[PDB]
Amino acid sequence: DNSRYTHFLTQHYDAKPQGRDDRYCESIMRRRGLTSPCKDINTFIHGNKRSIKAICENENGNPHRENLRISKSSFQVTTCKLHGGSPWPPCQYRATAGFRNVVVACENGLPVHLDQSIFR
Repeated sequence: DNSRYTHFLTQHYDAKPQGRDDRYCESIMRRRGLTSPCKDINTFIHGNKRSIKAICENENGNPHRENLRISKSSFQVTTCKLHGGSPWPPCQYRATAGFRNVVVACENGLPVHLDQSIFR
């Protein structure tokens, strides 16, 4: 069963963004189905998939907290943060581009959860 890995990619992977601005967030959050209701915070990892999967092995990860894993490499990321009063669309997002390691949970060598706490 690789459905959670697939869902992880949908929610948290975007290989090649250009401008990672507010409009980038507002578009990709719609495109990936994260706007009913508006997700309060969501981060996308850029670059290749193989580096992300590698966090699940010694190659690019260490154990972290309770059964999570933290990457050794740094990733280009973009965090989309909801603003405005309402939980419901249209969903306005503020983009914050960043470059650091990421925390995930892995199952059968595949990432299945991104820990959003490090981007808050």
